[PDB]
Amino acid sequence: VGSEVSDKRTCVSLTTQRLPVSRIKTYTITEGSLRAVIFITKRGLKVCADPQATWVRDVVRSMDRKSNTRNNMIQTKPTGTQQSTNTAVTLTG
Repeated sequence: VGSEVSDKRTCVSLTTQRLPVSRIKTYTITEGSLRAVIFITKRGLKVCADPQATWVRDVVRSMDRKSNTRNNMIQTKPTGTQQSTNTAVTLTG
């Protein structure tokens, strides 16, 4: 009827809704216990699906092209640190 988490982050079930890539924007596939394919739509609705589906793998292939130059064709440059060394050796005598 009404309450919190009406959409959630991940999704609800696994597939069950073959959405057209045209209706999808970007996708996210995990390797962890999740190991699920997340499909994000231009509407902001993200759903998960099993990568065991060929139709999914097929759509995933396109999805890349759909969000080839939009998904995140960038990689910020974080900071690190630095290092150095010294020596000391003079002729003998």
